[PDB]
Amino acid sequence: SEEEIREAFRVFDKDGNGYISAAELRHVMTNLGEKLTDEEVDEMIREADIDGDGQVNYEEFVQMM
Ligand SMILES: [Ca+2]
Ligand SMILES: [Ca+2]
Repeated sequence: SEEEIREAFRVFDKDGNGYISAAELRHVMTNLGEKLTDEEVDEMIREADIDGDGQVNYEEFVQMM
C-alpha cells in the first residue's frame, strides 16, 4: 500500500526529525529481538542510502519498500 509505507517510516523515525538514523534502526531491530552490531546496521543503511548522508529519508525509505 502507500499509506502503509507512510506509517512504517513514522514508527522507525523515533524523534520525528524526518530521517531514520543508524541508532534508530538499531533500536527497533534490538527491540524486536535481533542481535546486531553497528557494522551490520551500516550495511543495511548502504542498501537504502541514495544521497549518501548515512541516514534514510522518506523518499529512500519508500524505494526501499
Ligand atoms: Ca530520526
Ligand atoms: Ca539518505
